[PDB]
Amino acid sequence: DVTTAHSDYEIVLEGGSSSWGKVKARAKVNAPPASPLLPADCDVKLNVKPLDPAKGFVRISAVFESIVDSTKNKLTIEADIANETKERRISVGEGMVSVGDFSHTFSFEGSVVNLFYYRSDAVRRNVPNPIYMQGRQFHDILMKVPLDNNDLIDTWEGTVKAIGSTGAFNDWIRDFWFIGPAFTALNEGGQRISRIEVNGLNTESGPKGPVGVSRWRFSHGGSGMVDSISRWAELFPSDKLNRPAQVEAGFRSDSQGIEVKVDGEFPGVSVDAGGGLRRILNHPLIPLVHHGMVGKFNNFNVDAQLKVVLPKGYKIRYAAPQYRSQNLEEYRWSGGAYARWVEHVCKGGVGQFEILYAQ
Amino acid sequence: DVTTAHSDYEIVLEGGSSSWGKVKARAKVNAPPASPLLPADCDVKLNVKPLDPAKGFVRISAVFESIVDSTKNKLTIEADIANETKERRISVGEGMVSVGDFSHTFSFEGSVVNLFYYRSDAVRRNVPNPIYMQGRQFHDILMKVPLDNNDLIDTWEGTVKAIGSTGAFNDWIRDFWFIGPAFTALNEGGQRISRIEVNGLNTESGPKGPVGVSRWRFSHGGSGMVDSISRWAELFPSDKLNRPAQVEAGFRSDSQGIEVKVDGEFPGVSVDAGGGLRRILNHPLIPLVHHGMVGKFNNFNVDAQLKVVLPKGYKIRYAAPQYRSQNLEEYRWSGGAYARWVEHVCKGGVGQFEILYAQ
Amino acid sequence: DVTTAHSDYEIVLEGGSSSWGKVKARAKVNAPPASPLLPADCDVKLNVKPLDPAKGFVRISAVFESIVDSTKNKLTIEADIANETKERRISVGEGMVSVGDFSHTFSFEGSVVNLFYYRSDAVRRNVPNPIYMQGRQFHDILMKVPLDNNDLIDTWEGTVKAIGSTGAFNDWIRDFWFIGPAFTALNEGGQRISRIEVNGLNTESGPKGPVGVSRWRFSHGGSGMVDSISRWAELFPSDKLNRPAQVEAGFRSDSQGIEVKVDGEFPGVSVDAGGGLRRILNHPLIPLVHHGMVGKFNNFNVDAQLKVVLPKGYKIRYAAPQYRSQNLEEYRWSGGAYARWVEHVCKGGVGQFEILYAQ
Ligand code: BCL
Ligand code: BCL
Ligand code: BCL
Ligand code: BCL
Ligand code: BCL
Ligand code: BCL
Ligand SMILES: [Mg+2]
Repeated sequence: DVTTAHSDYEIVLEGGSSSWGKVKARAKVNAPPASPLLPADCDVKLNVKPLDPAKGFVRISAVFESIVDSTKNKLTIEADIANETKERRISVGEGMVSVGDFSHTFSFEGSVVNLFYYRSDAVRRNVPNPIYMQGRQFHDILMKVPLDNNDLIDTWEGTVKAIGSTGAFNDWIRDFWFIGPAFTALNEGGQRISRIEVNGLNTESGPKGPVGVSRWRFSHGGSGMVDSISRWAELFPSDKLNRPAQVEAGFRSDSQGIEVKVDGEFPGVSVDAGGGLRRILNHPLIPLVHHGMVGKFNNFNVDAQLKVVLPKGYKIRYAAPQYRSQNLEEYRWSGGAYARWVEHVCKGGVGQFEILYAQ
Repeated sequence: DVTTAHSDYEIVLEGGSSSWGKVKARAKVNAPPASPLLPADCDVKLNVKPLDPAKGFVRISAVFESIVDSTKNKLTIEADIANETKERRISVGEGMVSVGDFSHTFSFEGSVVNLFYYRSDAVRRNVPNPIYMQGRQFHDILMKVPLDNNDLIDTWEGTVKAIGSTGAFNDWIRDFWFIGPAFTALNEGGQRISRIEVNGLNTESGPKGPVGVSRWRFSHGGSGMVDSISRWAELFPSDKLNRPAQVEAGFRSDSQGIEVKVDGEFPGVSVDAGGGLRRILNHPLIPLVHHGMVGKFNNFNVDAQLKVVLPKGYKIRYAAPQYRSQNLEEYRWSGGAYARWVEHVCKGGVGQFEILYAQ
Repeated sequence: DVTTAHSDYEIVLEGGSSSWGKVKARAKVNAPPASPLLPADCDVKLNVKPLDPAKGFVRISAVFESIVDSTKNKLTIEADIANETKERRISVGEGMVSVGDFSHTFSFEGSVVNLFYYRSDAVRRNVPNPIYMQGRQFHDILMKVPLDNNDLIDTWEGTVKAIGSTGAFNDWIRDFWFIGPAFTALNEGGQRISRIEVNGLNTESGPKGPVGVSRWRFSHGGSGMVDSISRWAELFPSDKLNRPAQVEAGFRSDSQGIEVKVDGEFPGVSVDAGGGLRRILNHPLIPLVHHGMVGKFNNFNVDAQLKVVLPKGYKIRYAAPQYRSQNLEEYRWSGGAYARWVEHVCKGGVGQFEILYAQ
């Protein structure tokens, strides 16, 4: 037996200053996942449609479905979201969660204010492609859940009794919130979750059955690698959504290994690089930092290939690890310095791999 | 030179709902330990006897002996311990420490209260084999040490003067307490040690010589992987100790490598799995998480084998990584997906490897 | 393609209880750095001269020059520094920073008080070569920067407005201060940076242009591996600087790999070991702990050799990983247990490799 990682990644780019792209991925490794419960199979579906361009609103949906050991899980969430200002963004929404025989629903309203610690022009003009951006991000959340199970009233009253009876509740809550190795992953990425504030508890804010209502804030700090904070605008290109976008991702896994597929189509794949050039967006760092926590437990060979198809007439002007071949606007990366880049990022490395291209 | 890990693990299971088992292990790797002082040789002996079944009391002993670089160390501790309630457990005890020419003794009384943050029945019934359990655990400690060296009065007065003269003492103490990489290992496992409280300092609580007396509390939180908090009941099967149990473990190590042997016999090895099945208990996560911090520094081949001997007539119904062979109730795991599991766990992975069996 | 690490390290030792030595290193690996911006090329120059032996003063200089992606960076700092007491040390100094079209200058005065949490004699006498030393270190800093750009007045007023307007400023500042993975590296090494105090803000403390003036303190704790705290005296051998010392180090790097050279000459290389023996100083732990965070992302072979040249007549009495050869006072380590030690330390291991020698 030998442990090999087989992957194929594909990127097909829309033309113009359309930043749109199709992304496809297939991956196979015969190594165990680091889930203490297995088998672990999961499918995710994300869609997003322009709702009101002019007020900036987008309607986004997410369906998470999985089976763990044997337990069937489901979570959906659909929400309306828009930029109010450069740092203030707002949301109203709804969803449901389910695990085996249990389900509940929920609705919410939420604001999020993203603040960079500094905004120097001596930085702006001297660093062409900046990466690290330190900042802190402020969530303000109104959420409601119908209390229609009796598990829900039990957890409600357990919590209501926990608050007010403890006082280190907005501190210790993080122990519960960031379950398992999620806790550890906070510091791995230079991420800090502040203590919460509870600004109220209401019963019953909804005429149907009893409804449990939470008014709470938290804050999260990042030292620079946290894409949520560092890449606040970019990660939400409402402005480029001229039509509905979508991604389907899935994995199957067990003691024998991991299989994953990805298919999607969405803006943000390429960005203006300055100077008539464009690039594939900078690799977000959290995916690589957090997968790093699992990627080092078995030695593997890399059988990996990337294909990039540029729009018609476009040429690559520069590529970090260089490509192996080209055939009109199709470029392919395989072995050599690219296989070493793939080994590197799978294990936690964030070494830059850059592709700039122009007509 | 090539770096190989040679190991053999053996598990012989007592019948019935006896959860008792014999555990044996031998391990060899020709890679250096990550101790900044070497050679590093250590032997540990643990025993435990039923003292008063009816009041739940157990008498447990531990002897740690080591030699580091050249320094001879010894620590023993024997204590009486029992479950008072489901979360409150109590202890009274004594021991000694020694390093070269230095020794001191000590006696103690201690309570520990283990609290889960939540207890939902929607979880209980829908997840057959749950792993992550978030909680917090409260130590309340009366300890006494005879001040019979003058190193002991020096450390006493140094400490007495440190307290009261500092005020961030119950915070900074963690810097001293979790020496070296032990500090780091706290966050690795989703573990938090809260600040201490000091509830008094007494002289001299003992008629013989002067006696230094500390009344202090601390708290520790875990996000789910902390077996101490997550597996509170299980890790202390007083109820299954119908006779004295024991474990002898040892390692020899240096710049040339690591050798380890383990022999023991104790309850808790198998558990009822529900449905007439039993399993080997879930792998505790802290051993794997903390050994992970050292297991990634040299590449190695795996020459590893597990033998499980079931009681007479019992069959394995399921095994994660499957076994290679069987001969009556002896099952053996070697190479393939098992060697990959062993590589994985030695390096920090916690991928589930499950064995369920029944008559 | 195969990934190999090629290195050569050389140590030439001055005789007597001169602790002086020449250190040379060359390293090559064809693996990518974990910098999200590449190419990344950097040169560093450190010098140090006795200024006033009798008052213990040393004059030290540092020049950091780099190019990242395409951005040209420079930082120099020269300072006068001396031991006042065993734990209090003082500094006065100056420098400049520059990035592209931007530069500023600065002058400073600073004290640093290094405190060990404990000083037991039962430790001192029983552990011949102690490593872990827990402690905390207190910086007290007066710094001034001419406000001669308008980027500098902009950052000044932005900061002045940030202080006083926020209140969790001396907490959140760490998010900004420890940019990127630097934050994470704090906990990796058992290192804690406390909140700051701001003891004043002054304008304009300098007759020329406007001058921004900061009076601030911070504290840092280490659990034992932090060489700054654990090896406070040793890391600053002012007493052994009978002449000017120096080190030139440099690396070139990109998607293709990493190249590094080092040349220097300075005291502190060997230490009295007790018993007529001397050793190469204990490996500092932070270099190895922090490089560990990058060293595990690509598999590699080791083609490494260490040469040690002892002074004339000196013999090695003991070496951890043993040497392969000797020719008069030249000793060479290659392959076997040494290549495994090199793999180990490059990946984060701190396993002791010891060399003791005497006449
Ligand atoms: C995830 C890392 C950050 C974070 C990320 C930020 C960011 C960034 C945003 C929010 C915003 C939201 N966050 Mg938040 N926030 C986090 C912590 C949480 C927690 C929690 C209990 O821990 C809560 C309650 C909230 C909830 C809030 C809401 C008030 C708000 C809208 C959520 C939503 O519409 O769902 C989203 C629906 C999903 C479940 C999809 C999630 C999948 C994401 C993570 C992956 C994106 C896929 C991308 C790579 C592919 C795009 C293609 C698709 C076709 C679109 N956040 C952590 C600390 N938060 C949004 C906002 O500003 O609204 C005001 C927003 O832009
Ligand atoms: C280790 C991880 C947790 C923790 C684990 C918990 C748990 C769980 C328990 C205690 C309990 C105790 N803890 Mg505690 N507690 C920790 C921190 C410490 C520290 C410290 C200075 O940091 C202190 C003072 C205390 C001390 C206290 C005592 C008041 C009490 C009884 C100790 C004892 O009898 O020794 C024990 C004797 C030894 C030295 C043996 C230790 C070896 C252990 C760790 C390995 C078990 C071996 C097992 C795999 C094999 C079993 C076979 C044998 C034949 C039995 N804990 C950390 C944070 N603590 C017990 C209690 O509740 O009493 C009231 C208890 O069940
Ligand atoms: C680096 C890890 C520690 C730390 C290390 C300690 C130690 C130890 C010392 C100081 C001291 C100083 N620290 Mg400090 N301190 C740190 C955080 C910082 C920060 C910050 C903004 O984070 C600040 C403002 C300060 C600044 C201060 C100054 C007040 C003071 C003198 C600095 C100096 O002359 O530069 C130094 C010039 C350079 C830029 C060179 C730096 C390169 C170093 C790190 C490598 C040494 C090379 C060695 C291996 C080779 C020697 C050969 C040469 C020929 C000499 N420290 C962190 C937490 N600090 C000194 C003091 O006590 O003065 C009162 C001192 O001895
Ligand atoms: C509340 C969640 C936020 C969200 C938070 C984030 C965060 C965080 C990130 C992005 C990132 C991206 N987002 Mg966004 N962003 C939002 C939704 C917007 C909308 C929109 C108009 O609604 C669009 C089109 C996009 C699209 C963009 C892309 C520019 C970028 C993905 C680059 C890529 O090649 O992915 C490649 C596609 C894949 C390889 C993965 C596809 C797999 C699917 C399943 C994603 C699942 C994520 C998984 C880890 C689950 C986390 C969910 C939680 C558990 C709930 N975002 C919503 C509002 N987005 C990433 C980025 O690079 O930004 C700089 C990034 O880190
Ligand atoms: C105060 C310490 C606690 C203790 C705390 C813990 C903790 C924590 C754990 C256990 C675990 C176990 N404990 Mg207990 N538990 C206590 C004592 C009880 C008693 C008893 C009746 O006295 C018994 C019989 C057991 C036995 C049980 C087993 C169910 C389980 C081991 C499974 C195994 O296959 O190990 C296999 C045997 C080995 C592979 C190792 C044998 C090696 C010896 C030397 C153990 C040394 C540990 C080492 C890391 C040193 C730490 C000591 C500190 C530095 C002081 N415990 C005492 C009261 N126990 C583990 C578990 O899986 O629980 C879910 C676990 O994490
Ligand atoms: C303010 C900074 C401090 C400094 C802080 C430290 C720290 C911290 C350490 C040392 C270490 C050393 N210091 Mg000192 N020390 C100071 C300056 C003194 C002076 C002096 C008389 O001025 C001298 C001669 C020395 C020399 C000594 C040596 C005993 C020892 C290096 C052993 C070695 O073989 O290196 C081998 C040489 C190399 C392999 C590396 C040479 C490369 C150059 C470029 C160093 C760059 C470091 C790099 C990581 C950049 C960090 C700088 C910041 C970003 C600003 N120090 C100043 C006052 N020094 C190390 C040690 O082992 O101590 C126990 C150590 O960890
Ligand atoms: Mg880590």
